[PDB]
Amino acid sequence: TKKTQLQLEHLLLDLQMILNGINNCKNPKLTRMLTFKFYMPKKATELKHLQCLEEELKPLEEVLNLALRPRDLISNINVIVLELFMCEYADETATIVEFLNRWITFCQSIISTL
Ligand SMILES: *SCCON[C@@H](C(=O)O)c1c[nH]c2ccccc12
Repeated sequence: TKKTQLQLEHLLLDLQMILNGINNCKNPKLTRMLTFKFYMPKKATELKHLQCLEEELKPLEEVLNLALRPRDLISNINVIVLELFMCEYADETATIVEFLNRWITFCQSIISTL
């Protein structure tokens, strides 16, 4: 359980650092990046639901590469998810910002239980 918490936390910082680098951009730039839509998960309250994130990693990276990072934090996160059930996506897509916040919440919400 100890190692889990530490992986989740590392996943947490990874996502927050991406969001931090994002929310620090110039507006016009952030504006374009905010045009790209990400698929959100229907449910997401158990570790098993990290499957939705893993599938959205290549896209995330793809949107990011157009713009931290070189390309290590995405791989940091992937490794975590691959180390930490049909994945169903929600109707309406979202912004890279809302995509991070949604998983940051998820991480914090799992850390709250253990
Ligand atoms: S967080 C905003 C920084 O992103 N980079 C933009 C830029 O270099 O001006 C930029 C340009 N094209 C894209 C495409 C997708 C995301 C950001 C982009």
